[PDB]
Amino acid sequence: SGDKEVIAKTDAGDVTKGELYTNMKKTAGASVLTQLVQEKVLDKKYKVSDKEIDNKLKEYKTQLGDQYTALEKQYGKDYLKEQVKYELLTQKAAKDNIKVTDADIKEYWEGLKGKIRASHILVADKKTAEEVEKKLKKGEKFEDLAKEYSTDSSASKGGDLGWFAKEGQMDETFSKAAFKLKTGEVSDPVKTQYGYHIIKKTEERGKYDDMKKELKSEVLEQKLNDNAAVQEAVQKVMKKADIEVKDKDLKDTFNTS
Amino acid sequence: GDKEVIAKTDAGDVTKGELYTNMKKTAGASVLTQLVQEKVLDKKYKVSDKEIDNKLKEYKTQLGDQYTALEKQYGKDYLKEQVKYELLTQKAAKDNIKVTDADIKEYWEGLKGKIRASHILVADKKTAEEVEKKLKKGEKFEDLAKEYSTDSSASKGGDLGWFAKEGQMDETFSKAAFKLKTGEVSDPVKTQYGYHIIKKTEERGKYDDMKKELKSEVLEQKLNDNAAVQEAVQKVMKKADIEVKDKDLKDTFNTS
Repeated sequence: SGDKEVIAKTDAGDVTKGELYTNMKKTAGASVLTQLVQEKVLDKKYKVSDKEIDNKLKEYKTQLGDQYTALEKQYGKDYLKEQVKYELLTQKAAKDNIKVTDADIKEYWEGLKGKIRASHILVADKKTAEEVEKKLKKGEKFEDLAKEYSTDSSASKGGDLGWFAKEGQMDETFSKAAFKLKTGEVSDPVKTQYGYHIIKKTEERGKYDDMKKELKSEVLEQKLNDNAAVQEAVQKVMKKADIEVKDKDLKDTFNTS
Repeated sequence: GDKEVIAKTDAGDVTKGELYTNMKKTAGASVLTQLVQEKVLDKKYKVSDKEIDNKLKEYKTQLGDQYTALEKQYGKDYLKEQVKYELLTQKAAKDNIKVTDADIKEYWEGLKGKIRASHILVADKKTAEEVEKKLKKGEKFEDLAKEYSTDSSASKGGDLGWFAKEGQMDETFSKAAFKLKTGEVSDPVKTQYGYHIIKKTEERGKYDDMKKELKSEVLEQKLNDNAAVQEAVQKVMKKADIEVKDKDLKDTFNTS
């Protein structure tokens, strides 16, 4: 049969398709069956267009530059699209099925205490920083310049660092300087271990009820980057579907979760 | 054949062929690599059922109760098979890993300020005081470790190998431990794991006196590094003729 197809020839004996299939199944059968079934069920429920696919694909090339071409050559252009489509589907499933309570929001608000949000631009030389300082004053936007100049991972994100307190969660040279700032204010070059920083304090923390709706959006984005929370959501969709595994070895793949 | 239905769904079925295809993209290279290696190595090296059982027993103990779960999911035969594969990769790596003098001097430089110690761990302090009293009669520490110790180190005579002051087992343990001299054995140390009797076996001496002894230690270190093992295994693979006929998996052995 087709299982007799020789995958690899060796002087110590051949590896057949059947051998490959059997051992793959003990190893990866459950996880791949899971993905296959979920992308089928979700693709029928939620709808994802190539418009949507390319957008999250773009975010992936930037985050993963140069190494990208190796994956594109190794796996293929279509297979990557498929993986992206799967993520977008599981994301859509999670948005419809995840619910953040007000306990979660007030819980997020408290924990934002004594915290501030800020962006930064990381560079090597003090003259490079003054180059950027001048481009700012001329009117260029901070987010744009961070993408052009910043060495840090936040460079794609327009330099955003999210929330952080003064105590820890950062270098004391940076955070002291950041916390010294006023809201909306941009700093002068700040020398640190990593280099020179231009910091922009984005917002102070204050009040709940005023701040409620933005924090809800933040809580949700946070639950969307926890894959356990996503799969917890996706699995609800999978139960409501009638999945029947006919292969005994992989039964119970979806039965309980 | 490949049109066999693995899973039925309201959104369409998953076939064997589809499943075969999508596993191949994720896990094909890695599983093909093991299949080829277990064929080639089994042709060269031979593993006895006793060696397999010995490692099988060690895994039962290390994973108490968690073993019988894996035994249920996979089966005894598959487990022995994986154990046989491990033993094969070990034998090949033993023969092919080469420890350089740079490997050893870097290892020696890493023992700077470290100590070697054995311990006997027990649950209750009444048990600890029984062992202390037997020691003074002249009984061997390693023997008493084998008899009383609850820790996995009981088989090595209680040996914990080298460690720094940064509490690797426990900060209460390492503090009590560094307080000792070579040959000195301590009294019971209460911790989360139980009561410990610690005996410091070594200080870091000269490189020349330690050189030959350290070589075996370095090798044992590289045997617990899978990168070092697979690199050595691949030296054995060099002497064999692997020809992958599958288009998608052509570059599986063509390492950079």
